[PDB]
Amino acid sequence: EGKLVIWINGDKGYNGLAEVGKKFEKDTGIKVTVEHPDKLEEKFPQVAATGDGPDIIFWAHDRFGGYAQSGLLAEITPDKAFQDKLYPFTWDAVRYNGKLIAYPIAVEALSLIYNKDLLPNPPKTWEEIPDPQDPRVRGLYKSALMFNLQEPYFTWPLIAADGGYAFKYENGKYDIKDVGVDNAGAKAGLTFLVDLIKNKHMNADTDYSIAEAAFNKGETAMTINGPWAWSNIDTSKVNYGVTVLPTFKGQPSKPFVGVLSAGINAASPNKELAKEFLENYLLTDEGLEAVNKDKPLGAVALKSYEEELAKDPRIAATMENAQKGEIMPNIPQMSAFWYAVRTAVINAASGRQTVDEALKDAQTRITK
Ligand SMILES: OC[C@H]1O[C@H](O[C@H]2[C@H](O)[C@@H](O)[C@H](O)O[C@@H]2CO)[C@H](O)[C@@H](O)[C@@H]1O
Repeated sequence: EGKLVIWINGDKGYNGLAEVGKKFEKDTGIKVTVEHPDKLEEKFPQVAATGDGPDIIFWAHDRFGGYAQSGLLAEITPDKAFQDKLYPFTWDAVRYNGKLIAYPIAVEALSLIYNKDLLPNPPKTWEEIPDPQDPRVRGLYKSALMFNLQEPYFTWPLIAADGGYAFKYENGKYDIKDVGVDNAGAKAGLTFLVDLIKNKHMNADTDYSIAEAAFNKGETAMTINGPWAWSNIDTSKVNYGVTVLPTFKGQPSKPFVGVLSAGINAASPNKELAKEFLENYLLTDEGLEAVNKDKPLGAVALKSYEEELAKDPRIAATMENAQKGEIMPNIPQMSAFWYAVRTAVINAASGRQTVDEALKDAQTRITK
Protein backbone atom coordinates (compact mmCIF):
# COMPACT_ATOMS: atom_id res chain seq x y z
CA GLU A 1 0.00 0.00 0.00
CA GLY A 2 1.11 3.59 -0.58
CA LYS A 3 3.42 2.48 -3.40
CA LEU A 4 2.55 2.02 -7.04
CA VAL A 5 4.23 -0.75 -9.03
CA ILE A 6 3.86 -0.14 -12.74
CA TRP A 7 4.87 -2.46 -15.54
CA ILE A 8 5.54 -1.27 -19.12
CA ASN A 9 7.22 -3.23 -21.90
CA GLY A 10 10.92 -2.70 -22.42
CA ASP A 11 10.75 -0.95 -25.77
CA LYS A 12 8.51 1.71 -24.29
CA GLY A 13 9.79 4.69 -22.36
CA TYR A 14 10.01 3.20 -18.87
CA ASN A 15 12.46 5.94 -17.85
CA GLY A 16 10.03 8.63 -18.99
CA LEU A 17 7.34 7.05 -16.83
CA ALA A 18 9.57 6.72 -13.75
CA GLU A 19 10.39 10.37 -14.07
CA VAL A 20 6.66 11.21 -14.10
CA GLY A 21 6.52 8.90 -11.11
CA LYS A 22 9.01 11.12 -9.30
CA LYS A 23 6.78 14.08 -10.12
CA PHE A 24 4.03 12.21 -8.22
CA GLU A 25 6.17 11.68 -5.15
CA LYS A 26 7.55 15.24 -5.23
CA ASP A 27 3.89 16.10 -4.64
CA THR A 28 2.09 13.18 -2.99
CA GLY A 29 5.16 11.70 -1.29
CA ILE A 30 4.28 8.26 -2.70
CA LYS A 31 6.73 5.80 -4.27
CA VAL A 32 5.94 4.66 -7.84
CA THR A 33 8.09 1.80 -9.09
CA VAL A 34 8.43 1.35 -12.87
CA GLU A 35 9.48 -2.28 -13.37
CA HIS A 36 9.53 -3.88 -16.79
CA PRO A 37 9.64 -7.67 -16.79
CA ASP A 38 10.25 -9.88 -19.74
CA LYS A 39 7.03 -11.31 -21.06
CA LEU A 40 4.99 -9.12 -18.72
CA GLU A 41 2.16 -9.86 -21.10
CA GLU A 42 2.13 -13.50 -19.99
CA LYS A 43 3.46 -13.08 -16.43
CA PHE A 44 0.73 -10.61 -15.40
CA PRO A 45 -2.22 -13.02 -15.83
CA GLN A 46 -0.26 -15.49 -13.75
CA VAL A 47 0.88 -13.18 -10.96
CA ALA A 48 -2.38 -11.26 -10.50
CA ALA A 49 -4.30 -14.53 -10.73
CA THR A 50 -2.85 -14.89 -7.24
CA GLY A 51 -3.66 -11.40 -5.99
CA ASP A 52 -0.08 -10.34 -6.59
CA GLY A 53 1.87 -8.17 -9.03
CA PRO A 54 1.83 -4.57 -10.40
CA ASP A 55 -0.58 -1.88 -9.34
CA ILE A 56 -0.85 -0.43 -12.85
CA ILE A 57 0.04 -2.18 -16.10
CA PHE A 58 0.79 -1.22 -19.71
CA TRP A 59 0.11 -3.18 -22.87
CA ALA A 60 -1.39 -2.84 -26.32
CA HIS A 61 -5.12 -3.19 -25.75
CA ASP A 62 -5.42 -6.61 -27.46
CA ARG A 63 -4.39 -8.29 -24.21
CA PHE A 64 -6.99 -6.57 -21.99
CA GLY A 65 -10.15 -8.36 -22.94
CA GLY A 66 -8.55 -11.51 -21.59
CA TYR A 67 -7.37 -9.99 -18.36
CA ALA A 68 -10.89 -8.60 -18.10
CA GLN A 69 -12.86 -11.80 -18.70
CA SER A 70 -10.75 -13.38 -15.97
CA GLY A 71 -11.23 -10.30 -13.85
CA LEU A 72 -7.65 -9.26 -13.11
CA LEU A 73 -8.49 -5.66 -14.04
CA ALA A 74 -10.55 -3.03 -12.17
CA GLU A 75 -13.34 -1.30 -14.01
CA ILE A 76 -12.24 2.29 -14.50
CA THR A 77 -14.58 5.29 -14.05
CA PRO A 78 -13.31 8.71 -15.20
CA ASP A 79 -15.91 11.48 -15.49
CA LYS A 80 -17.32 12.40 -18.91
CA ALA A 81 -15.33 15.65 -18.80
CA PHE A 82 -12.05 13.71 -18.58
CA GLN A 83 -13.18 11.23 -21.23
CA ASP A 84 -13.62 14.07 -23.74
CA LYS A 85 -9.96 14.98 -23.50
CA LEU A 86 -9.25 11.73 -25.36
CA TYR A 87 -10.23 10.86 -28.92
CA PRO A 88 -13.34 8.69 -28.96
CA PHE A 89 -11.97 5.77 -30.90
CA THR A 90 -9.27 5.05 -28.28
CA TRP A 91 -11.93 4.64 -25.52
CA ASP A 92 -13.67 2.13 -27.77
CA ALA A 93 -10.45 0.09 -27.68
CA VAL A 94 -10.45 -0.27 -23.90
CA ARG A 95 -14.08 -1.29 -23.80
CA TYR A 96 -14.93 -4.83 -22.75
CA ASN A 97 -18.47 -6.02 -21.95
CA GLY A 98 -19.69 -2.43 -22.12
CA LYS A 99 -17.23 -1.59 -19.32
CA LEU A 100 -14.04 0.54 -19.54
CA ILE A 101 -11.14 -1.56 -18.35
CA ALA A 102 -8.16 0.75 -19.12
CA TYR A 103 -7.01 4.34 -19.82
CA PRO A 104 -5.94 5.08 -23.44
CA ILE A 105 -2.42 6.37 -23.83
CA ALA A 106 -1.52 6.41 -27.54
CA VAL A 107 -2.15 4.84 -30.92
CA GLU A 108 0.70 3.03 -32.66
CA ALA A 109 1.32 1.44 -36.02
CA LEU A 110 4.31 0.00 -37.94
CA SER A 111 5.86 1.97 -40.86
CA LEU A 112 8.77 1.49 -43.25
CA ILE A 113 11.86 3.16 -41.86
CA TYR A 114 14.41 3.55 -44.67
CA ASN A 115 18.01 4.74 -44.80
CA LYS A 116 17.93 7.95 -46.86
CA ASP A 117 21.68 7.70 -47.41
CA LEU A 118 21.44 4.35 -49.20
CA LEU A 119 17.93 4.52 -50.52
CA PRO A 120 16.91 8.10 -51.30
CA ASN A 121 13.67 6.57 -52.61
CA PRO A 122 12.44 3.44 -50.76
CA PRO A 123 10.33 0.92 -52.66
CA LYS A 124 6.58 1.25 -52.99
CA THR A 125 6.19 -2.50 -53.37
CA TRP A 126 7.13 -5.64 -51.48
CA GLU A 127 7.63 -7.24 -54.87
CA GLU A 128 10.38 -4.72 -55.76
CA ILE A 129 12.40 -5.67 -52.62
CA PRO A 130 13.79 -8.98 -53.85
CA ASP A 131 13.94 -7.87 -57.54
CA PRO A 132 14.35 -4.03 -57.72
CA GLN A 133 14.33 -3.51 -61.55
CA ASP A 134 16.71 -0.53 -61.19
CA PRO A 135 20.51 -0.81 -61.71
CA ARG A 136 21.04 2.15 -59.42
CA VAL A 137 20.12 0.02 -56.40
CA ARG A 138 21.50 -3.37 -57.40
CA GLY A 139 24.99 -2.17 -56.55
CA LEU A 140 23.69 -1.19 -53.13
CA TYR A 141 22.03 -4.46 -52.12
CA LYS A 142 23.98 -4.57 -47.78
CA SER A 143 20.65 -6.17 -46.85
CA ALA A 144 17.58 -4.36 -48.17
CA LEU A 145 15.12 -5.10 -45.39
CA MET A 146 15.51 -6.33 -41.85
CA PHE A 147 12.80 -6.55 -39.21
CA ASN A 148 11.90 -8.84 -36.32
CA LEU A 149 10.76 -12.21 -37.68
CA GLN A 150 10.11 -13.71 -34.28
CA GLU A 151 6.97 -11.66 -33.39
CA PRO A 152 3.96 -12.18 -35.74
CA TYR A 153 2.95 -8.55 -35.25
CA PHE A 154 5.70 -7.71 -37.75
CA THR A 155 4.76 -10.09 -40.48
CA TRP A 156 1.02 -9.41 -40.15
CA PRO A 157 0.75 -6.44 -42.55
CA LEU A 158 2.29 -8.62 -45.27
CA ILE A 159 -0.01 -11.59 -44.53
CA ALA A 160 -2.99 -9.26 -44.13
CA ALA A 161 -2.20 -7.28 -47.35
CA ASP A 162 -3.98 -9.49 -49.89
CA GLY A 163 -6.73 -10.71 -47.58
CA GLY A 164 -5.63 -12.56 -44.48
CA TYR A 165 -7.53 -11.84 -41.25
CA ALA A 166 -7.83 -12.80 -37.62
CA PHE A 167 -11.50 -12.88 -36.49
CA LYS A 168 -14.15 -11.63 -38.92
CA TYR A 169 -15.65 -8.29 -37.81
CA GLU A 170 -19.42 -8.29 -38.30
CA ASN A 171 -20.50 -4.71 -37.44
CA GLY A 172 -20.30 -4.70 -33.65
CA LYS A 173 -19.40 -8.37 -33.29
CA TYR A 174 -16.50 -10.55 -34.41
CA ASP A 175 -17.56 -13.99 -35.60
CA ILE A 176 -14.97 -15.85 -33.51
CA LYS A 177 -15.35 -18.87 -35.78
CA ASP A 178 -14.67 -17.18 -39.13
CA VAL A 179 -10.88 -17.31 -38.95
CA GLY A 180 -9.08 -16.04 -42.05
CA VAL A 181 -5.59 -17.30 -41.14
CA ASP A 182 -5.53 -20.03 -43.80
CA ASN A 183 -6.75 -18.68 -47.09
CA ALA A 184 -5.29 -17.41 -50.36
CA GLY A 185 -4.56 -13.97 -48.92
CA ALA A 186 -2.60 -15.29 -45.96
CA LYS A 187 -0.99 -18.02 -48.01
CA ALA A 188 0.18 -15.52 -50.64
CA GLY A 189 1.65 -13.22 -48.07
CA LEU A 190 3.49 -15.84 -46.09
CA THR A 191 4.77 -17.55 -49.22
CA PHE A 192 6.36 -14.27 -50.23
CA LEU A 193 8.02 -13.89 -46.82
CA VAL A 194 9.34 -17.45 -47.22
CA ASP A 195 10.83 -16.64 -50.61
CA LEU A 196 12.48 -13.51 -49.28
CA ILE A 197 14.19 -15.96 -46.92
CA LYS A 198 14.82 -19.10 -49.05
CA ASN A 199 15.95 -16.73 -51.77
CA LYS A 200 18.73 -15.52 -49.49
CA HIS A 201 17.08 -12.13 -49.17
CA MET A 202 16.27 -12.61 -45.50
CA ASN A 203 17.54 -14.66 -42.57
CA ALA A 204 15.11 -16.73 -40.52
CA ASP A 205 16.80 -15.94 -37.17
CA THR A 206 16.20 -12.22 -37.31
CA ASP A 207 14.66 -10.93 -34.10
CA TYR A 208 14.13 -7.31 -32.96
CA SER A 209 17.62 -6.87 -31.58
CA ILE A 210 19.52 -8.01 -34.67
CA ALA A 211 17.41 -6.01 -37.12
CA GLU A 212 17.70 -2.93 -34.90
CA ALA A 213 21.48 -3.06 -34.47
CA ALA A 214 21.74 -3.72 -38.22
CA PHE A 215 19.61 -0.85 -39.44
CA ASN A 216 21.21 1.42 -36.83
CA LYS A 217 24.78 0.56 -37.79
CA GLY A 218 23.87 0.93 -41.44
CA GLU A 219 24.18 -2.62 -42.74
CA THR A 220 20.67 -2.78 -44.21
CA ALA A 221 18.70 -0.05 -45.97
CA MET A 222 15.16 -0.62 -44.68
CA THR A 223 13.35 -1.80 -41.60
CA ILE A 224 9.74 -1.99 -40.22
CA ASN A 225 9.15 -0.83 -36.62
CA GLY A 226 6.80 1.19 -34.41
CA PRO A 227 7.23 4.77 -33.09
CA TRP A 228 9.39 3.48 -30.21
CA ALA A 229 12.29 2.66 -32.55
CA TRP A 230 12.87 6.22 -33.69
CA SER A 231 14.72 7.10 -30.51
CA ASN A 232 17.77 4.86 -30.93
CA ILE A 233 18.00 5.78 -34.60
CA ASP A 234 18.23 9.46 -33.70
CA THR A 235 21.12 8.45 -31.38
CA SER A 236 22.71 6.32 -34.07
CA LYS A 237 23.15 9.37 -36.29
CA VAL A 238 21.41 7.52 -39.15
CA ASN A 239 19.59 9.50 -41.81
CA TYR A 240 16.20 7.82 -42.04
CA GLY A 241 12.69 8.45 -43.20
CA VAL A 242 9.46 6.87 -41.94
CA THR A 243 6.98 6.14 -44.72
CA VAL A 244 3.86 4.13 -45.70
CA LEU A 245 4.59 0.38 -45.95
CA PRO A 246 5.00 -1.29 -49.38
CA THR A 247 1.89 -2.67 -51.08
CA PHE A 248 1.71 -6.43 -51.54
CA LYS A 249 -0.13 -7.71 -54.65
CA GLY A 250 -1.30 -4.16 -55.34
CA GLN A 251 -3.16 -3.72 -52.07
CA PRO A 252 -1.55 -1.83 -49.19
CA SER A 253 0.09 -3.50 -46.21
CA LYS A 254 -2.52 -3.40 -43.48
CA PRO A 255 -0.79 -3.11 -40.11
CA PHE A 256 -2.71 -4.05 -36.97
CA VAL A 257 -3.27 -0.79 -35.08
CA GLY A 258 -2.58 -1.07 -31.35
CA VAL A 259 -3.62 1.29 -28.58
CA LEU A 260 -1.15 1.42 -25.67
CA SER A 261 -3.49 1.08 -22.67
CA ALA A 262 -2.56 1.33 -18.98
CA GLY A 263 -4.84 -0.80 -16.80
CA ILE A 264 -5.25 -1.20 -13.02
CA ASN A 265 -4.76 -4.45 -11.04
CA ALA A 266 -8.09 -5.44 -9.48
CA ALA A 267 -6.11 -7.12 -6.73
CA SER A 268 -4.46 -3.78 -6.02
CA PRO A 269 -5.53 -1.75 -2.99
CA ASN A 270 -3.95 1.37 -4.59
CA LYS A 271 -6.75 2.05 -7.10
CA GLU A 272 -7.63 5.59 -6.03
CA LEU A 273 -3.88 6.27 -6.20
CA ALA A 274 -3.59 4.82 -9.72
CA LYS A 275 -6.51 6.94 -11.01
CA GLU A 276 -4.90 10.17 -9.84
CA PHE A 277 -1.47 9.19 -11.17
CA LEU A 278 -2.78 8.22 -14.58
CA GLU A 279 -5.42 10.98 -14.71
CA ASN A 280 -3.81 14.13 -13.23
CA TYR A 281 -0.20 13.31 -14.08
CA LEU A 282 0.50 10.99 -17.01
CA LEU A 283 -2.55 11.75 -19.12
CA THR A 284 -1.61 15.39 -19.51
CA ASP A 285 0.64 17.40 -21.81
CA GLU A 286 3.72 17.71 -19.61
CA GLY A 287 3.28 14.12 -18.46
CA LEU A 288 2.86 12.49 -21.82
CA GLU A 289 5.71 14.65 -23.16
CA ALA A 290 7.85 13.15 -20.39
CA VAL A 291 7.25 9.54 -21.34
CA ASN A 292 7.34 10.57 -24.96
CA LYS A 293 10.80 12.12 -25.03
CA ASP A 294 12.30 8.96 -23.59
CA LYS A 295 10.76 6.90 -26.39
CA PRO A 296 8.06 8.15 -28.81
CA LEU A 297 4.43 7.15 -28.22
CA GLY A 298 3.02 7.52 -31.73
CA ALA A 299 -0.22 9.40 -31.95
CA VAL A 300 -0.91 10.12 -28.26
CA ALA A 301 -4.54 9.53 -27.26
CA LEU A 302 -4.63 12.93 -25.58
CA LYS A 303 -6.04 15.39 -28.09
CA SER A 304 -4.36 18.60 -27.02
CA TYR A 305 -0.97 16.93 -27.06
CA GLU A 306 -1.66 14.95 -30.26
CA GLU A 307 -2.12 18.05 -32.37
CA GLU A 308 1.02 19.88 -31.32
CA LEU A 309 3.22 17.00 -32.42
CA ALA A 310 0.75 16.06 -35.14
CA LYS A 311 2.99 18.08 -37.42
CA ASP A 312 5.79 15.56 -36.94
CA PRO A 313 6.29 13.78 -40.28
CA ARG A 314 6.84 10.27 -38.85
CA ILE A 315 3.68 10.65 -36.73
CA ALA A 316 1.96 11.58 -39.99
CA ALA A 317 3.19 8.36 -41.67
CA THR A 318 2.46 6.30 -38.57
CA MET A 319 -1.14 7.57 -39.03
CA GLU A 320 -1.11 6.82 -42.74
CA ASN A 321 -0.33 3.12 -42.20
CA ALA A 322 -2.60 2.91 -39.15
CA GLN A 323 -5.29 4.26 -41.46
CA LYS A 324 -4.90 1.30 -43.85
CA GLY A 325 -4.66 -1.45 -41.24
CA GLU A 326 -7.30 -2.72 -38.87
CA ILE A 327 -7.32 -1.87 -35.14
CA MET A 328 -6.96 -5.17 -33.23
CA PRO A 329 -9.73 -6.95 -31.24
CA ASN A 330 -9.47 -7.11 -27.46
CA ILE A 331 -11.52 -10.30 -27.22
CA PRO A 332 -10.05 -13.17 -25.10
CA GLN A 333 -9.07 -15.41 -27.95
CA MET A 334 -6.62 -12.83 -29.31
CA SER A 335 -3.87 -14.43 -27.25
CA ALA A 336 -4.75 -17.75 -28.91
CA PHE A 337 -4.42 -16.04 -32.26
CA TRP A 338 -0.94 -14.59 -31.61
CA TYR A 339 0.51 -17.83 -30.18
CA ALA A 340 -1.05 -19.79 -32.98
CA VAL A 341 0.27 -17.48 -35.70
CA ARG A 342 3.77 -16.90 -34.19
CA THR A 343 4.31 -20.63 -34.33
CA ALA A 344 2.89 -20.66 -37.86
CA VAL A 345 5.24 -17.99 -39.09
CA ILE A 346 8.27 -19.56 -37.37
CA ASN A 347 7.84 -23.06 -38.76
CA ALA A 348 7.09 -21.54 -42.20
CA ALA A 349 10.25 -19.37 -42.20
CA SER A 350 12.41 -21.90 -40.35
CA GLY A 351 11.67 -24.45 -43.00
CA ARG A 352 9.96 -26.90 -40.60
CA GLN A 353 6.53 -26.74 -42.32
CA THR A 354 5.08 -25.95 -45.74
CA VAL A 355 3.17 -22.66 -45.97
CA ASP A 356 -0.08 -24.58 -46.17
CA GLU A 357 0.52 -27.24 -43.53
CA ALA A 358 1.77 -24.42 -41.27
CA LEU A 359 -1.19 -22.09 -41.69
CA LYS A 360 -3.93 -24.72 -41.65
CA ASP A 361 -2.39 -25.88 -38.40
CA ALA A 362 -2.59 -22.39 -36.77
CA GLN A 363 -6.13 -21.91 -38.09
CA THR A 364 -7.22 -25.21 -36.56
CA ARG A 365 -5.63 -24.41 -33.19
CA ILE A 366 -7.73 -21.23 -33.23
CA THR A 367 -11.04 -22.78 -34.35
CA LYS A 368 -10.58 -25.77 -32.02
O1 LIG B 1 3.59 -10.16 -32.12
C1 LIG B 1 2.45 -10.48 -31.36
C2 LIG B 1 2.25 -9.45 -30.25
O2 LIG B 1 2.05 -8.28 -30.93
C3 LIG B 1 1.47 -7.16 -30.26
O3 LIG B 1 2.53 -6.84 -29.53
C4 LIG B 1 3.37 -5.94 -30.06
C5 LIG B 1 2.90 -4.79 -29.25
O4 LIG B 1 1.52 -4.49 -29.41
C6 LIG B 1 3.88 -3.69 -29.63
O5 LIG B 1 3.50 -2.47 -29.06
C7 LIG B 1 5.16 -4.18 -29.12
O6 LIG B 1 5.90 -3.10 -28.88
O7 LIG B 1 5.68 -5.22 -29.92
C8 LIG B 1 4.78 -6.38 -29.68
C9 LIG B 1 5.25 -7.68 -30.40
O8 LIG B 1 6.64 -7.65 -30.44
C10 LIG B 1 0.35 -7.37 -29.25
O9 LIG B 1 0.14 -6.31 -28.31
C11 LIG B 1 0.92 -8.48 -28.35
O10 LIG B 1 0.18 -8.62 -27.15
C12 LIG B 1 1.09 -9.69 -29.25
O11 LIG B 1 1.26 -10.83 -28.40
